[PDB]
Amino acid sequence: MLEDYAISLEEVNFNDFIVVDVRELDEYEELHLPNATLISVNDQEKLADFLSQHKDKKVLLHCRAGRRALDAAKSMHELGYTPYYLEGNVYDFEKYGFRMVYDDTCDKKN
Repeated sequence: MLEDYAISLEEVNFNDFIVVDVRELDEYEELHLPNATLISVNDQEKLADFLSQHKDKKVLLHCRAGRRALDAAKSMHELGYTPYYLEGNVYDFEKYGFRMVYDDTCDKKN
């Protein structure tokens, strides 16, 4: 099913989808996309909640590599949802042209 939902970084348009950061708090804080919602790959109740708010939407679960993108998305497809997922290095988004917010744990000032 979701093999077709496997969006690559060299074809992606993060602006076109509602993005979800499927990793961890620390991972999200060190860097993330300005349209990425923090949910962990283990947060099935929180991920399914976000998808249950409206099932009719286009959401992209992006991962630092792409495996947690797949992991989280399969589990959701098994709960009767159909989210997409991004396989591509989180650090490479900026050089592919997609701006990113580094250090949002509080603010990047001292």
